[PDB]
Amino acid sequence: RKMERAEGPASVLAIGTAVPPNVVYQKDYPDFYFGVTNSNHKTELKDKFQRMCDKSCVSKRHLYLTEEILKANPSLCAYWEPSLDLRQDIVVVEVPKLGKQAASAAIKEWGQPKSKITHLIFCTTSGVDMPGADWALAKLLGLRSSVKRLVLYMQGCYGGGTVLRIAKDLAENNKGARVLVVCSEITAITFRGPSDTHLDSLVGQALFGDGASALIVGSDPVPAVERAWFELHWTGSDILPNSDGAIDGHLKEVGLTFHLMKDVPAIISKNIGGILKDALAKVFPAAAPPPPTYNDLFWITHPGGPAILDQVEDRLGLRKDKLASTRAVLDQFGNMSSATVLFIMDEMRKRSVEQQLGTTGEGHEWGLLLGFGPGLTCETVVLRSVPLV
Amino acid sequence: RKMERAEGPASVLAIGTAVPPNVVYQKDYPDFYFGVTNSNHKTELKDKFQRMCDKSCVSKRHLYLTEEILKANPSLCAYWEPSLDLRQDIVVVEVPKLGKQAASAAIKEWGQPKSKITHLIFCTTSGVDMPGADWALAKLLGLRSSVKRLVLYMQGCYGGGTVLRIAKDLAENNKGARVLVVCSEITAITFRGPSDTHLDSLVGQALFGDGASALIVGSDPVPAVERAWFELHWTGSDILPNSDGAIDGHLKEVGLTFHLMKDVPAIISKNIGGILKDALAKVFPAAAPPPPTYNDLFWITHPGGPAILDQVEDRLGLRKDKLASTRAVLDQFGNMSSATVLFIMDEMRKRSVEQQLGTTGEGHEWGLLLGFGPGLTCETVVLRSVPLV
Repeated sequence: RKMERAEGPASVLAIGTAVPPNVVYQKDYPDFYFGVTNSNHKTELKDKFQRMCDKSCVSKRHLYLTEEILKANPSLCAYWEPSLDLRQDIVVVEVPKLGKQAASAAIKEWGQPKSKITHLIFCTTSGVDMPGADWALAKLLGLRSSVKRLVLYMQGCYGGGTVLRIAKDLAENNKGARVLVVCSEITAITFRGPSDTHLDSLVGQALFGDGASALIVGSDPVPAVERAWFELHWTGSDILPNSDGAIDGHLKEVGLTFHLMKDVPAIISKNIGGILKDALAKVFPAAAPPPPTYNDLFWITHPGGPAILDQVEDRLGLRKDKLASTRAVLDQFGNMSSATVLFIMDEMRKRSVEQQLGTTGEGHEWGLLLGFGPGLTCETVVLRSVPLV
Repeated sequence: RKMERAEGPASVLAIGTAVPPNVVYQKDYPDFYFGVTNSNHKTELKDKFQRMCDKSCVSKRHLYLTEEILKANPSLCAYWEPSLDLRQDIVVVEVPKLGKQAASAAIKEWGQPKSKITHLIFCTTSGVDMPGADWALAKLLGLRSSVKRLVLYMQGCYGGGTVLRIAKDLAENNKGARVLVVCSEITAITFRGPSDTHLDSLVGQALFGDGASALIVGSDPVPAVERAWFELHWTGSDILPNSDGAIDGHLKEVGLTFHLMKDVPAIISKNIGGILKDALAKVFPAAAPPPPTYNDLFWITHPGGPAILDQVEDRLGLRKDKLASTRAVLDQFGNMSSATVLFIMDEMRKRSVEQQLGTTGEGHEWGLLLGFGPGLTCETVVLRSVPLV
């Protein structure tokens, strides 16, 4: 082997997060949104949106777009006005910048010099460019010029699973590799005024927030030097049946536009049990210990919306505390697309340390990270926690 | 290890290619281009473009865009008219379709049923969508719903190296994995009328062609069942010094636009020697056989333009036959962005079989695949050929 491979499982060695400083509380969002888009006269539409926010299970969100920025760029406040060039000019700069803030936090926690990063995966649904956000982030951080980069554009809400799926193989197949994984999402690419033609875009206006998360992933952590928090053990991807057109997203001259053509919560909740039962059977094969029960796993579930969480919890019979870490991130940050599951991973390990639980996964040994997005694609990662003190 | 890994080097087990049926001969292109864009009056500009075509070392190209299609969509023939939505509507369909033709050829050669494909990498610089070209191709082929997909968008001309870099780790770290790798490029995303404001776009009009290439990549080929053609042994990526802005590409409301701000052939040729010397020192370390000389390697070099090839050949002292396979593909297909190096790989193995040479790499054991693109990024892959009969 001309490139030596690693031995142990790919492991999360650090996690950083970053959000835009400007907060909008959900109780204020209907007035803010319909006010800044000159849409207060659309009284019926505004009451529909109010109900959406009331049921969103989102208390606040961090948003790059401020009233000041929107007032300065009225094509963003319009509905269906040509705006892509303006949106790109924003997010091609701001997405790597936010990712840099998260990456610097992860690197500081990790403790090694930044030149030990050998690989970079940058995932975003906000903007595209050449060179890409991966190159821009490498420049902002001053990574080695020979860092092996990969940019994952237009991924959508399953991308947090995808980056782990890829980072697993990069770390395990390359001795000494240390992979910087960044997911950065900024809703300036999709923000638009309200319309009763496109009630789909209203859902996103209630749920989507901004944020970036960064990991250091590597195999064979140096004893007493690096610290593993979660291990990546099994990965799977599935296109769910009868889901054509469930979630479409098009990059148009008016920006990024989303379309929901099917009952996404019903498709996810109806199919997830068989996916997880299969995954757990592969990880714990009979020939031998049986799979843990769902209530004895920890759960890092992409919170696409509250209905997905409610219907998954109901269909699988999950105890009401299993999705608590997931719901906490949804409540405080909204749906941050691909970045969200890494925020939940951070929330979970932090709660576990603070409450002196016996593992980084809320006291459980094994766990599941799930991403859902266009496809309809389900990304499944089986994780192992690490024991605490 | 909950997912068993493979043992041997990631190997190319099959290669397919596909091009649009419509051919434009370079001798005809100046009249065709300036005629279809209502630009024959721009006499000085047309003579500049004629000289570019005369020096291009491209004899013909395959192009999706025909006179009939251009006549039906005049915004494509204009210069700097809003056109992105139209271009996307085309390439979001035609890029996966062309990739399907190449993938079916590779699968037929491979000989295994298509459901043995476990992973898919789809690389394109032409269009973006959600779900992406990877999903569309999986649908067109009828791959397994659980195929592990990755879409590499807005890569540019280094992408043929990138896909091998990634496919190497997917194949080697997953026992039984068989990776379908597709690069598909269609210039409808960048085609625009001529302007003396943007002489950069004229270069692309002389050189860029359409095409798709597909590989099956896997470790541990089944003896007497699967056939290895090349082995992937070492990979490297470098951002070349003093190359900021050398190649920029922006997805705008007028489509994809390229900008060349530095002497790309000089930057590549001045830096490539140190990159290759380092790579070969890593593959053949002293502690032991010395690296082959450049003339005893086979060369699969992205032909970004004839000046890159001429200056690399001159600076490295390459014998004039070393780049023959590379120049043959440039001559017959033009620069097909990320797909081009896989066409060259196919041309080289086919010539080697036809001429009864002793290896798939023109009789040489070791070789180099080089991609160059925005960054300025250089992707280096050290390859081993396979002995023939």
